Amino acid sequence: MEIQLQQSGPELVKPGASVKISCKASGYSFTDYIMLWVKQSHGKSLEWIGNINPYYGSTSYNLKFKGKATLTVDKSSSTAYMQLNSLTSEDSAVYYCARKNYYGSSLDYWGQGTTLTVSSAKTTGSDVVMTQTPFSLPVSLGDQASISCRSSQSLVHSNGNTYLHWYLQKPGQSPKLLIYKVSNRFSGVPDRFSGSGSGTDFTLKISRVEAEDLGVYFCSQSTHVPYTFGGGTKLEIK
Ligand SMILES: CO[C@H]1O[C@H](CO)[C@@H](O)[C@H](O)[C@@H]1O
Ligand SMILES: [Mg+2]
Ligand SMILES: [Mg+2]
Ligand SMILES: [Mg+2]
Ligand SMILES: [Mg+2]
Repeated sequence: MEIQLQQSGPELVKPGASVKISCKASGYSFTDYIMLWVKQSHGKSLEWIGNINPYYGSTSYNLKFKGKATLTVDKSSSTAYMQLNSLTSEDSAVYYCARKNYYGSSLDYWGQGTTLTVSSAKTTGSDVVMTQTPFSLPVSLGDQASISCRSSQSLVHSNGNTYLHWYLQKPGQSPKLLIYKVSNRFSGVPDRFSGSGSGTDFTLKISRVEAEDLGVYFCSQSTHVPYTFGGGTKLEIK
């Protein structure tokens, strides 16, 4: 128990059917942290589905998923749920659940993810934009990487803090928090990583790229609602 979010297993369902993915929490006070859900279609970026306050059962969705996904919580068990209705081939993705803290309003803990396959086969406006540049970054190891992230609006908050974070997602893995609030390294994150920038400009730099660092980097803003993610920047070797 060190903060674990264990989601239910793979799903193969029939179109028009419903599924109900689960996220069992442990290692922390379930009721003291907001649970947020994310959708990631193959090769696509992260889509905020919506979040729930396990404490009240209060929710807020991404206009896009409202009426489609239903978030619930079972306090007596520290398990949060997301139900999907009228399933479509388009809902075939990998869904994640993640805890969002308050001090940095970043997603510090993610579940392993739940792959959903919708099929009849029986075996397998005003939202803030985040633009990541470049799309892909080929390097030779020991090389220095420098990724940039730009938002359509300033990300400074009334409190004087800027909620821009960097997540890293290694192949087949769940994304993970690297840097929160522009330049703070998350726990266990090496010093070769270092964020910077202000208002609308932000850059992630990796002085020395290493095999453990390859994967896709996502910046995300949360000083505005909804929460948005950059398209992602893939770091791979030549
Ligand atoms: C939910 O509490 C958070 O509200 C907004 C996001 O909605 C954040 O930017 C702010 O810093 C607070 O930590
Ligand atoms: Mg709503
Ligand atoms: Mg509202
Ligand atoms: Mg503060
Ligand atoms: Mg204030």
